[PDB]
Amino acid sequence: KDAWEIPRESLRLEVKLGQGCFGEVWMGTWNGTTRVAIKTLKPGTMSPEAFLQEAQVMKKLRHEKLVQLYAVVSEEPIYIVTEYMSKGCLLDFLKGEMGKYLRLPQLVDMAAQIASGMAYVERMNYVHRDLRAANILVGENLVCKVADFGLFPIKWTAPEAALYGRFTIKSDVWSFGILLTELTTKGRVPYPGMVNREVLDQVERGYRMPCPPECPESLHDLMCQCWRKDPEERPTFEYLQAFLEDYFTSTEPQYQPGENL
Ligand SMILES: CC(C)(C)c1cc(NC(=O)Nc2ccc(Nc3ncnc4ccccc34)cc2)n(-c2cccc(N)c2)n1
Repeated sequence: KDAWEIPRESLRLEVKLGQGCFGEVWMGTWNGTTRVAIKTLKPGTMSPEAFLQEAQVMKKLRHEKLVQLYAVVSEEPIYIVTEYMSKGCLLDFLKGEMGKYLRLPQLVDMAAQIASGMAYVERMNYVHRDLRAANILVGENLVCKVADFGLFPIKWTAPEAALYGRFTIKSDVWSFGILLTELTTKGRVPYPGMVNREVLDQVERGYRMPCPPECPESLHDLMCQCWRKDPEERPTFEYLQAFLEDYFTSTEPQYQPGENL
C-alpha cells in the first residue's frame, strides 16, 4: 500500500542463500540492474503482521552503517527486499578465505564502523540484544553494516540480560567487547572450552578472557571496560567509535604488522 511497494516482475530471484525457518533468503536483481537480497515468508508458517515487523523497524532505522531496507511486497507470497552485501556475514568472512590476510588495521576499522552503526542505535534509544559477528554484514571495500538475521547466544550476552532479562544498550556494549574478540581471533567462538552454564557462573565469579595471541594490550583494556560488572560504567558507543577511529594515531602509534595481527 505504501511508497516502498514494487511489482514482482522487477524481482529476479536468481541464487538461493539458505532456507530460513519461516521462508528462504535470495540473491537477486531488482529492476534488472540492482543487486538485491530478498527475504521470503512461507505462507501460513507465521502471522503476516509478525513477518512485516522487520520492515517496519528497517523503515524507522536508517544510517550509512545499517542495513538498507529497499522494498517490500506485502501480499502473499510476501517479499522483504534489502541491499545486497557481497561478502555476506562477518563471521563467515573472518574464518574463510579472507581471514588469512586481515590484520589489526583492517579489523579495528571494521570495528570502528560497527560502533558507528551501534552509535546511531544509541541516539535512537533502541536496543539490539543480539549484536555479534553473525549479525554483521560485509560488502565491498570492507564495508560493515549492523543487521539482524532473525537467528541461546548467552556467550555473547551480558549477565544482567542472560540472568534477569535486563536488556540495555549497555548490555549491547558487553556484546561489542565479545565481538572484539571474534574480530581479534578471526571467528573463534568466545570462551573456548566452556559450555554455557560454565561461562555463566564464571563471569559472575569475575572471570574475563585473556588478551588473545598478538592482540595489543590497549585493545584488551578496551574490551574489559565493556565487561564491567556494573552496566553503567561501560563506555558509550560514541566513546568506543572515537576510541577506535583514533586507534593507530592516539593509542598504538608504535604498532608493527605482526604474524597474525
Ligand atoms: C537494523 C536493525 C538492527 C534494526 C534490524 C535489522 C533487521 N533485520 C535484518 O537485518 N534482516 C536481514 C535482512 C537480510 C539479510 N540478509 C542479507 N542482507 C544483505 N546481504 C546479504 C548477503 C548474504 C546473505 C544475506 C544477506 C539478513 C538480515 N531487524 C530485524 C527486526 C525484526 C525481526 C528480524 N528478524 C530482524 N532489525
